[PDB]
Amino acid sequence: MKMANHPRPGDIIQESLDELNVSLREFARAMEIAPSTASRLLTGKAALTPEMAIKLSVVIGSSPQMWLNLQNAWSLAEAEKTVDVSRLRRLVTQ
Repeated sequence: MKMANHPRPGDIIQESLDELNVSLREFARAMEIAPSTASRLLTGKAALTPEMAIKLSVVIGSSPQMWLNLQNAWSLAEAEKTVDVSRLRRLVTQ
């Protein structure tokens, strides 16, 4: 999968923090999460979960689904490497 148009969830969050002039620990405090948890989220060492999507919607903005959409692109790219659809065919009315 070409990721050219699929930004890293963590990068988008960091980009937002840069525009707001907010530090990692201030972001962590605002999200009521530990600094370590915030770091993993920003660096991508931890996937953006539904729980995090809800918190991000409040603290940063946009909707929980928007944040999950960002993560789905990468989760889909990973799954693609392990899923075999080479023999699958679209079902038609029987």
